[PDB]
Amino acid sequence: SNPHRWMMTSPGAPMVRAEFEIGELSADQVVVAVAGCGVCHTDLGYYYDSVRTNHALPLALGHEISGRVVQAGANAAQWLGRAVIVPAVMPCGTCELCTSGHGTICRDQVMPGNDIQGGFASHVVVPARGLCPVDEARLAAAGLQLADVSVVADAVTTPYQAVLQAGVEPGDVAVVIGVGGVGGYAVQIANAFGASVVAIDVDPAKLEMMSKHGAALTLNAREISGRDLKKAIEAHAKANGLRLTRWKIFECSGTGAGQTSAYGLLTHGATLAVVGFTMDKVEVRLSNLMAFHARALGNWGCLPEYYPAALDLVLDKKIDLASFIERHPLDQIGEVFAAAHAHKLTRRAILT
Amino acid sequence: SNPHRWMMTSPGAPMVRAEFEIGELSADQVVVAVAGCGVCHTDLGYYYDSVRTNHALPLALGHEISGRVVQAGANAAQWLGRAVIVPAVMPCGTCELCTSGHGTICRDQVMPGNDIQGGFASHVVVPARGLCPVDEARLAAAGLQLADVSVVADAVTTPYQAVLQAGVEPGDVAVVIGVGGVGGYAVQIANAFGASVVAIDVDPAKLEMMSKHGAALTLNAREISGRDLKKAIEAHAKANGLRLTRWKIFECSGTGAGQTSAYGLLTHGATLAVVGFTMDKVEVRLSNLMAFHARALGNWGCLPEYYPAALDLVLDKKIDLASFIERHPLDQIGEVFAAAHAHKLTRRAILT
Ligand SMILES: NC(=O)c1ccc[n+]([C@@H]2O[C@H](COP(=O)([O-])OP(=O)(O)OC[C@H]3O[C@@H](n4cnc5c(N)ncnc54)[C@H](O)[C@@H]3O)[C@@H](O)[C@H]2O)c1
Ligand SMILES: NC(=O)c1ccc[n+]([C@@H]2O[C@H](COP(=O)([O-])OP(=O)(O)OC[C@H]3O[C@@H](n4cnc5c(N)ncnc54)[C@H](O)[C@@H]3O)[C@@H](O)[C@H]2O)c1
Ligand SMILES: [Zn+2]
Ligand SMILES: [Zn+2]
Ligand SMILES: [Zn+2]
Ligand SMILES: [Zn+2]
Repeated sequence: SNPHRWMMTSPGAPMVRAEFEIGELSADQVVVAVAGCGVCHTDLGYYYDSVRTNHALPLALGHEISGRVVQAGANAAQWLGRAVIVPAVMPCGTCELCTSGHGTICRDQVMPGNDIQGGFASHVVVPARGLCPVDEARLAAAGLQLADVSVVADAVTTPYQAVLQAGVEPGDVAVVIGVGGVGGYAVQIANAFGASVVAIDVDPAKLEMMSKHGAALTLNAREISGRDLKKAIEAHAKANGLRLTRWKIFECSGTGAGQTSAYGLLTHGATLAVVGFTMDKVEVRLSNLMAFHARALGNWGCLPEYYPAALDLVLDKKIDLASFIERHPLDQIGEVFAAAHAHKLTRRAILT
Repeated sequence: SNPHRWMMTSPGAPMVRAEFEIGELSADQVVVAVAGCGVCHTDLGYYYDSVRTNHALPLALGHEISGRVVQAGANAAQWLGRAVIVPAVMPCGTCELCTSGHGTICRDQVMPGNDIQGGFASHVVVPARGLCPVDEARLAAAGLQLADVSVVADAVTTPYQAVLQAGVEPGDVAVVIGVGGVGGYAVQIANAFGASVVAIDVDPAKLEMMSKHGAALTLNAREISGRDLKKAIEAHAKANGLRLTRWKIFECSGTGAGQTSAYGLLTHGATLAVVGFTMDKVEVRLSNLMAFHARALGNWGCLPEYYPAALDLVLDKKIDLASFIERHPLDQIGEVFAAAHAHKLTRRAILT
C-alpha cells in the first residue's frame, strides 16, 4: 500500500527496495502506476559498465514504461485514469528547437531512469507532455496486457523514427544490420511499410526468428563477406523484381563492423539510417554519398508525436510484440539484469 | 560559314577543328548557337587525366553552355530565337526515378561533352527538354553578356542543389570547406539564402576574394587546426547571435583532408553536404550522426528544373559571376586548357 522503487545505489551493488511518498505535483506532472517497464542495454550500460546517469545516485532505472495516470498536477487532470505509454525521452515541447521540428535535440529533454527516477517502481512521476494514450479495447482485441506495450517506448519507437525518416515505400529493398532489440523491430516496421527486408546478424537464432517476422532474406555476417553481400542483395532484388536503387539500410548493431558493412551497401539514391552507437571510428569513401546521390541519416530516439502510430502497428497486428516480450515480477530485477548481462534471455524482459 | 567543333581525338593530343553538317532534327531537338562554354575540372579530367567519356572519341568536350536556339525539330518551334542555358546533365523526365524526384540518378541522363558532342563548338544539338530560358532585358540590366551565364550550368547549379537540399535558412551558420570553383558559389548561395558563411581554404587569395562575396569569416586550414577550428566557429556564432545547432557544412574541396575537417564540424541537427569527390577513404565516428541527430547529404549535379532559380540569383545580383569569369576566343581552346592545368588561371574560362 506504499509506492516503492528499486534503485541503483552504485554500479554492480544490489538494487535497494525504497518506499517513498509522492509530494505536491507541479502543473504539468502526473504519477503513472507502472503496469510494466522494459529492460534495455542502456539500463545494463548504467549498471554493469558504469555509464554516468544525469541524476545522481541512488536512481531507479527504466525508461520503457507503460501504466495508468492515477494522479495529476493542475494542468494535467485530463490524463486521470487514461492508460499511457511514457516516452523514453520527452522534449520541452515549448522551446524554438521543439517548436521548429527539432525536438530530438531539445536542450531540456527528460529521460525517466536517467534524468529523473525511472519505471522499475510501482509508481513514477513524469511530465504529461507527449504521453501516448492506449486504447484498452483495441489492446485487449490484439490479445495484449497494458504491461506488454511498455517496450513500444525506445525499442519500437526508435527504429520507427529511423524508418519514417528513411521514407521506406513499397518495392524497396531494406537491409537491417544487427537484428536484435531495436534491429528486430526495424525489420518488422520496414516490412510493414512495404519493403522486402534482408536481415543481417552474427547470431543464426535471431536470423531464424526474423524469418517468421518480416525478413524475406537472412545472411550471417560471419559467413558472407562485403563483396559477396552486395552480390547476394542485388540477386535478391533482381530475382523478386525489387528496386536496384533507393535501398533503405538500417545500421542497428552499434559496432564498427556493422557500420562498415552497411556503408558498403550504399547504391544510387540509398538512405543509410545510423541508429546504433559506437565510439569506434570507421574507414569509408565519404564521397560515395555524392557519387550515388545518397544520404546517411542519424536518429536520436523518437519524437513523442510518432508514439501513437508505432502503437497502432502493434494494435493492428502489422507487427508482433508477444513473441519478443516476457513479463517478470519487478522483485526479480536482480536475477533479470544478471540473466540479460549473461545473454541468457531471448525475449525482452518487462518488470511488473 | 560551316558549323565546327574542337574535338578531343586522344588524351593529351592536339584539339582538332572539325566542321560538320546539322541534319534533319528529331521532334524534340534544337541547335543552340553557342555564346559561351565554360572550362571545368571535369573537362581537364577527360583530357589530361585520361578519364573515359561515354561517347567514343573523337569528342567535343564542354557541358557549361549558353547560347541561342537557331533551329528546332517539329515539336520545339517555340524555342527559336530564345537565349538559353543548356543543363550540364539532362534526365529522361519519363522514368520512375525522374518521375519520383530522383532525376539526378536517372540511368538515361545525357551530358553534353561526355554522352553527346559538347559546347566547345559554334553549334551543339541538344534536347529542348530542360532548356533554361534567359531574360536578355534582365541579363543586360545585370551588366552581363549571354556568354557569361554559360557557367551557371554545373558551377552555380551544383552548389545550388547542395544548398537547397541542406535547407539553409536565416539564423544558420554555414561552413564551406574548399572555396574554389563550386565552393565559391556555395559561399555566395548559402549567404543569399540567409546564412552567416564561414569560408575555409588553403589558398589565402580565394579567402581574401570570398570576404568581398558573402564570407562573413575566413579561416586558413593550414594555420588553424581541427580542435581550434570548432572553437573559432562556435566563437563566430556566439558573438553574432547565430544558431549553435543545425550548422550547414558544405565539403567542396574533393580532398580527404577537407572531408575529415567538415565531418569534425558536425553538431546537434547539422547537415553535412558532400559535394566534392575523392577516391581517398577517411576515418570518422559514423555514430556522431545518431548522437547529434545529424545527416550527410550527397549531391550529383542538379535537376534542370532548378536552373531558372540559380540564374535568377545572378540576374538579381544576389550573387556575382563577373568577378569569377573570363571570356576567351574558342580558337584558344589549346592555350586555355594548358593554362588551367598549370593552375595559371584565377577566373573560370569561358570559350566563345
Ligand atoms: N538511436 C537511438 O536513439 C538508440 C536507442 C536505443 C538503441 N540504440 C543503440 O542501438 C545499438 C543496439 O541496440 P539494441 O539494444 O537493439 O542491441 P542488441 O545487443 O539487442 O542488438 C545488437 C545486435 O547486433 C548484432 N551484431 C553485432 N555485431 C554485428 C555485426 N558485425 N554485424 C551484424 N550484426 C551484428 C548482435 O548479434 C545483436 O543481435 C546500441 O549501439 C544502442 O546504444 C540507439
Ligand atoms: N557534386 C557534383 O555534382 C560535382 C560537380 C562539380 C564538381 N564536383 C567536385 O567538386 C570538387 C571541387 O571542384 P572545384 O572545381 O570547385 O575545384 P577547385 O580546385 O576549383 O576547388 C577546390 C578547393 O579546395 C581547396 N582545398 C584543397 N584542399 C583543402 C583542404 N584540405 N581544406 C580546405 N580547402 C582545401 C583548394 O584550395 C580549392 O580552393 C571536386 O572533387 C569535383 O570533382 C562535383
Ligand atoms: Zn531502452
Ligand atoms: Zn524543447
Ligand atoms: Zn562543369
Ligand atoms: Zn530517366
